[PDB]
Amino acid sequence: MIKMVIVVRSDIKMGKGKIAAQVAHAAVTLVVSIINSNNLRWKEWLNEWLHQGQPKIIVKVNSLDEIISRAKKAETMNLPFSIIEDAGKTQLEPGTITCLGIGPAPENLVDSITGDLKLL
Amino acid sequence: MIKMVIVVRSDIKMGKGKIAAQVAHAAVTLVVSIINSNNLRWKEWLNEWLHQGQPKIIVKVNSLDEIISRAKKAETMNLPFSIIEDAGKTQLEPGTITCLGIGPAPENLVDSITGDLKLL
Repeated sequence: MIKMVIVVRSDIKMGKGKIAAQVAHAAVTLVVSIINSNNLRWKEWLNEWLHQGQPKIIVKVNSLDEIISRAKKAETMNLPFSIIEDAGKTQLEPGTITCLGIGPAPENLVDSITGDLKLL
Repeated sequence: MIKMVIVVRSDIKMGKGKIAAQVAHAAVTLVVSIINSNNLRWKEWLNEWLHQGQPKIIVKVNSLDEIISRAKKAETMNLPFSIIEDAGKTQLEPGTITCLGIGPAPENLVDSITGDLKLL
């Protein structure tokens, strides 16, 4: 199964409405970046993901370093990823990294990155 | 200003992660549907929306009837819209309507449909 995983930071303050917007931001940025790419593998995974109902896994981490660690993992393995920063319209200061999107891609491939995280 | 609004049902039990997943589902479905359409106006709005930072307004309604009412208004106004239903992997029964996505579209068109709703 092909899946998309979004890693959300738990150490910053975000209401459920805020969290939903950030996760949606991560997902849209990933999809658009893939469509605008010339990476055939990524496009194949995206098409399958859509056919499978857009399965998503929303997990969390309690530090910025844990997000950077996983983004580097995704990058090294040539997987699609998106680092989302706040637009600073509310509490949070603009530029604050809120979450990381990865995929869509084979879930076992993605698990070699986020298989140890707790669900949000 | 172009905006996307996602109307979430508050009368059904959904936790933080569930809500985030449903909202991301509405957002991605909207974007993909616009990219694959033959609607130039919609595509222009989508492009402007991305350039503007993908602003999203997440509001709530307390009944399914309200969701259908707003979907009807979106449809009559020829705006992109998406009715999202649960995959039934958790508490909720599959097929349960969880939220409605509208847009991206000019702020005034979107607000004429959801401007009276409370933020989630």
